[PDB]
Amino acid sequence: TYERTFVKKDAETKEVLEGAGFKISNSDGKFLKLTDKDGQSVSIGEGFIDVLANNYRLTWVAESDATVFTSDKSGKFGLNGFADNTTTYTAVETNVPDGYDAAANTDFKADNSSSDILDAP
Ligand SMILES: [Yb+3]
Ligand SMILES: [Yb+3]
Ligand SMILES: [Yb+3]
Ligand SMILES: [Yb+3]
Repeated sequence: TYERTFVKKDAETKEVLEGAGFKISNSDGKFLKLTDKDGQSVSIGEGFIDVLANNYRLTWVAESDATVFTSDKSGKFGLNGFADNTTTYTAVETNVPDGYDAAANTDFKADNSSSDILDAP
């Protein structure tokens, strides 16, 4: 399996940003949802989510039911536990902190890498 990590930052100052929320979309216009091993919804918090340690499952669902991932105190968020490292996904900023405009969508692959996402004030 594979992971991906993002760091949310202010475009001008490069300071990290807490509280920016994202959904993740695939080519079929479906969005990522985390469940426990019994298929139940799980309450997740800010930051990187260790899917493996917690024995969660990744599923693809409609936008309204998707899991929202949120940058933490150090701007980090993301997860591990992807099956495929060759599929294009897109991080979509659904929850924008006051003071900022949404970042443009970010295409990515689960390639165990980490990249910045920038929000203009
Ligand atoms: Yb907490
Ligand atoms: Yb603006
Ligand atoms: Yb794109
Ligand atoms: Yb950076």
